[PDB]
Amino acid sequence: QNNQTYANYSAQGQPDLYPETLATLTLSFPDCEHGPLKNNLVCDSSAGYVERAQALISLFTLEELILNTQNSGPGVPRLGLPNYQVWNEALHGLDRANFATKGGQFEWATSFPMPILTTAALNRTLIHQIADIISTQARAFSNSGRYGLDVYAPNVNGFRSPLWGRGQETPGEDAFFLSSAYTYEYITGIQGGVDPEHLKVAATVKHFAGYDLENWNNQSRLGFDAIITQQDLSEYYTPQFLAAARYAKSRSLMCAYNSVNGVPSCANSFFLQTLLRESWGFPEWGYVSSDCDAVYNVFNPHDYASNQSSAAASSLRAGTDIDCGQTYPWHLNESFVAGEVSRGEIERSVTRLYANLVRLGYFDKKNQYRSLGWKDVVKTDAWNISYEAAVEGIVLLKNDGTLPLSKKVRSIALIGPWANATTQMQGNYYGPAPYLISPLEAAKKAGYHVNFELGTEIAGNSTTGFAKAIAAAKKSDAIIYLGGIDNTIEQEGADRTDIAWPGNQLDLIKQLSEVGKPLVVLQMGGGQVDSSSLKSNKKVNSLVWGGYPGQSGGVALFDILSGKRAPAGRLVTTQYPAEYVHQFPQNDMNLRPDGKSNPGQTYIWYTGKPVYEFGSGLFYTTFKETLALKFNTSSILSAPHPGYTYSEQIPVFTFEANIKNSGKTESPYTAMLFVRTSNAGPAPYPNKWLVGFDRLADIKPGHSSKLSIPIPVSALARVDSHGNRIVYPGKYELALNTDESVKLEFELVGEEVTIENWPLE
Ligand SMILES: *[C@@H]1O[C@H](CO)[C@@H](O[C@@H]2O[C@H](CO)[C@@H](O[C@@H]3O[C@H](CO[C@H]4O[C@H](CO)[C@@H](O)[C@H](O[C@H]5O[C@H](CO)[C@@H](O)[C@H](O)[C@@H]5O)[C@@H]4O)[C@@H](O)[C@H](O[C@H]4O[C@H](CO)[C@@H](O)[C@H](O)[C@@H]4O[C@H]4O[C@H](CO)[C@@H](O)[C@H](O)[C@@H]4O)[C@@H]3O)[C@H](O)[C@H]2NC(C)=O)[C@H](O)[C@H]1NC(C)=O
Ligand SMILES: *[C@@H]1O[C@H](CO)[C@@H](O[C@@H]2O[C@H](CO)[C@@H](O[C@@H]3O[C@H](CO)[C@@H](O)[C@H](O[C@H]4O[C@H](CO)[C@@H](O)[C@H](O)[C@@H]4O[C@H]4O[C@H](CO)[C@@H](O)[C@H](O)[C@@H]4O)[C@@H]3O)[C@H](O)[C@H]2NC(C)=O)[C@H](O)[C@H]1NC(C)=O
Ligand SMILES: *[C@@H]1O[C@H](CO)[C@@H](O[C@@H]2O[C@H](CO)[C@@H](O)[C@H](O)[C@H]2NC(C)=O)[C@H](O)[C@H]1NC(C)=O
Ligand SMILES: *[C@@H]1O[C@H](CO)[C@@H](O[C@@H]2O[C@H](CO)[C@@H](O)[C@H](O)[C@H]2NC(C)=O)[C@H](O)[C@H]1NC(C)=O
Ligand SMILES: *[C@@H]1O[C@H](CO)[C@@H](O)[C@H](O)[C@H]1NC(C)=O
Ligand SMILES: *[C@@H]1O[C@H](CO)[C@@H](O)[C@H](O)[C@H]1NC(C)=O
Ligand SMILES: *[C@@H]1O[C@H](CO)[C@@H](O)[C@H](O)[C@H]1NC(C)=O
Ligand SMILES: *[C@@H]1O[C@H](CO)[C@@H](O)[C@H](O)[C@H]1NC(C)=O
Ligand SMILES: [Zn+2]
Ligand SMILES: [Zn+2]
Ligand SMILES: [Zn+2]
Ligand SMILES: [Zn+2]
Ligand SMILES: [Zn+2]
Ligand SMILES: [Zn+2]
Ligand SMILES: [Zn+2]
Ligand SMILES: [Zn+2]
Ligand SMILES: [Zn+2]
Ligand SMILES: [Zn+2]
Repeated sequence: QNNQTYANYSAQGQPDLYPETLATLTLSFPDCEHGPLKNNLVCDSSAGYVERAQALISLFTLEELILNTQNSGPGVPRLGLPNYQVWNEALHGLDRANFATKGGQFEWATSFPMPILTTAALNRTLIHQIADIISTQARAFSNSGRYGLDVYAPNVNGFRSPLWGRGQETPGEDAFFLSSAYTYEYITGIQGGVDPEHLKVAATVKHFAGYDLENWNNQSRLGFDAIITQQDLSEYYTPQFLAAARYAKSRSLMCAYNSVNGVPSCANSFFLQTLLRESWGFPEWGYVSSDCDAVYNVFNPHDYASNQSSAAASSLRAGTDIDCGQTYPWHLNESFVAGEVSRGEIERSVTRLYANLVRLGYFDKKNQYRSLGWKDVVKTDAWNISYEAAVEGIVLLKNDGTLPLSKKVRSIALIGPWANATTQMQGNYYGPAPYLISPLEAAKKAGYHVNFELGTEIAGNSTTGFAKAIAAAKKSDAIIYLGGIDNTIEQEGADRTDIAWPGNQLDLIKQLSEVGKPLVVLQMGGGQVDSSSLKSNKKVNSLVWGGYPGQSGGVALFDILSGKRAPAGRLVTTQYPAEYVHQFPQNDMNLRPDGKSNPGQTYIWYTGKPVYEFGSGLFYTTFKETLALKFNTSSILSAPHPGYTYSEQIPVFTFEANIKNSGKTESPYTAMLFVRTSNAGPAPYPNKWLVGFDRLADIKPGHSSKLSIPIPVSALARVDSHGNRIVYPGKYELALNTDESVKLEFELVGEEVTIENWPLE
């Protein structure tokens, strides 16, 4: 929009936003005791939140309403109503806050691992706690004028194509179960429960819907025209948004840049009204924000509206309330003149925003969250949940016993482009951290003598650094190589063009494997890279996926490597062979194989051979898993369901297994539980799909713990060609983990039961 020369938004991965959209405002609170609003109902803390917002909006001029439909809302100075910023980031810690540059207070916020790594922990309680800490820190900043009260998080699109520049931001490739679980825990942590009266921070689940590429084949996200079947929309592209609106009761949602089936998401009433509000029960006074600036893109480049004013009117009437951008505040005035919008329509959207702000305590100085301050940031940071999340999520992919490092390992050759990682560890959407502990610093802190060499860049073809790296390996007891990908490889606005290791890293690794020393390789980054040559090289003793491990990443990594902590992470995406992305267009949105070039996408449908499967992870001990059936689903749905708000949450039954530590090392345990059928519902039948996961506390040698994974009705439903969610009679089989240590067949009997009627059109 703010391009100085010709810009082709069909190709260009980044928008040209106005400085107004991008501005860092100084925030404050209305003075409800003494300011111009003191006798208006909005300042009456005993009045209802809607009535309060309505009384406030009645005081605005039309121009003031229109100007306050943008993310950088100017407020209304004459009313003592401050500017308020809707655009705040919280993906894995606060970002876009007005951070102080000196003086101690507000110089930083906790930098958690990227969500891709946190999710690998398979710990729901962990995700909820991170979100609770993020929202506490958000409130502390808000109370000093340095951050807003709603956040553009979580990013929950499925990580479908493995080259997506932003898959690092997500809970992985399993949109239905794993992503939806993250969605619920995160949103309830941000908001302070399930739609509490006193909202803590408003979540903004994103990006709705069909967005999962930046610019593959030079087709920018900004003008991307996704073609998606109703079945896939229901089954893969939206179930996490159902979970956000229905279960978590997200107060906000962000519509995506792309069109789906010809209609830009922010101008898509089928999405924003029919699905979101009518089908999934998104709060009546919840509000939708556009992406920055998806409303502009309705016009340029989608050409769904012929100008900015018509783009603004179309979006507003479709159900987009707030524009992250300048299209609303600078062109809805023309819409009103042209008769395309009413003042009622504009008032509804601003009232929606302000109704949330009332719920958030924006007008109530005695609100329970208005007293959190800098010491709350300091205290919650000191809990070290960022460290805990990385330690829990790190994934052991290959091991022969080299890990954990024996006490006979005194010196290490620490080599590679991640070896001294600081800012690399933070991924993207990060603010300043209290500290950044590199693997190098942590290795020295752990007692090892460290021979450190860069070896090679992430993406070089210079071999300049190889000789010193090999020399160091020769001098040391063990070799720890840290490399892989980072945000120079995968980022917003620019997808990867391949899913191989970048540069000449694999060459250096191969040469290190020929020195005759123990070799541990750490593959870092959010997307996966093809480690087939490492899997197959006997001289690569260990392989760890370490993601983006946050502020304490170095210590998390080395605590695992030294065995101070024992790993239990499992992969949350498939590690595909490199050729996969060349086999078929990555913007084919169809999940299922098509008997042509599309081999099936994600672990659910892929017909090829992953290098490492979704769900892969090893332990420092061995576990002996043992089991500890006909179900009529119409009957199961006939019973009361105390403890469950929605009937589709009721367990059909609970899978129970005994998990015995049959090895010598105390270790936590993780499990993914998958189900298969070859006769229930429509063909083709998937490989399998995830229906449950859990993580169990440390199990000592010789000890056992019960794994209990309920199998909810919703998890057994399949999706028909119309998008309806139906539980079908037939034969099913559960399998515990990628190693399928336990299997359990069961039958569903009786009639088909409808769980969701997918609305037409
Ligand atoms: C799935 O994820 C969840 C959620 O993240 C994991 O559970 C978390 O586990 C972490 C790490 O073990 C716990 O962190 C520790 O929390 C301490 C504070 O908790 C206590 O107070 C709070 C606030 O009132 C209570 O809520 C807690 O009670 C609840 O939780 C406990 C379990 O923790 C249950 O038993 C209860 O029933 C409650 O449900 C507790 O009472 C916090 O002090 C501690 O931080 C110190 O320790 C770490 C590591 O040692 C240091 O890095 C850090 O700097 C702190 O050290 C300071 O203090 C020590 C004093 O001991 C000094 O020696 C130091 O010098 C320094 O000053 C740590 O953050 C977390 O509480 C817990 N969360 C929840 C919600 O339960 C699960 O384990 C995980 N599950 C699996 C299977 O993996
Ligand atoms: C559990 O929580 C506690 C409480 O927060 C954590 O304890 C804090 O740990 C941090 C990090 O170790 C520590 O911060 C250091 O304080 C030192 C002394 O004041 C500083 O010298 C040091 O600064 C260096 O590191 C920064 C990056 O982190 C750099 O930006 C800075 O420029 C300094 O870097 C120099 O040194 C490094 C390595 O020595 C070198 O690579 C550079 O070249 C450069 O020369 C840190 O700020 C806090 O003091 C701790 N706070 C308290 C109260 O103890 C603890 O880490 C958590 N535990 C886990 C496992 O996460
Ligand atoms: C609709 O509103 C926009 C924004 O207020 C108006 O654009 C401004 O016009 C004023 C007065 O001519 C200029 O001085 C400003 O520079 C413009 N601001 C921006 C950001 O462009 C626009 O004139 C209004 N359109 C109509 C038809 O009323
Ligand atoms: C590892 O990385 C850190 C952070 O990039 C480097 O620390 C910097 O070191 C120089 C002096 O050598 C200081 O002037 C900077 O202020 C440091 N930056 C920070 C953020 O602390 C460090 O030099 C690197 N170490 C190696 C061996 O490459
Ligand atoms: C910005 O790009 C658009 C095409 O997307 C073009 O029509 C417009 O003139 C450009 N603006 C400037 C100042 O070059
Ligand atoms: C703009 O980008 C699209 C997508 O890459 C491309 O097909 C088209 O040819 C480009 N148009 C111009 C005028 O360069
Ligand atoms: C996309 O465009 C870029 C920049 O012009 C170019 O370097 C690249 O070759 C193009 N990619 C494809 C697949 O056409
Ligand atoms: C399943 O349950 C329903 C309602 O409880 C019952 O009417 C029906 O006969 C049952 N079907 C079978 C096959 O048991
Ligand atoms: Zn007074
Ligand atoms: Zn006052
Ligand atoms: Zn909670
Ligand atoms: Zn409708
Ligand atoms: Zn389009
Ligand atoms: Zn089009
Ligand atoms: Zn205009
Ligand atoms: Zn940022
Ligand atoms: Zn123990
Ligand atoms: Zn015991």
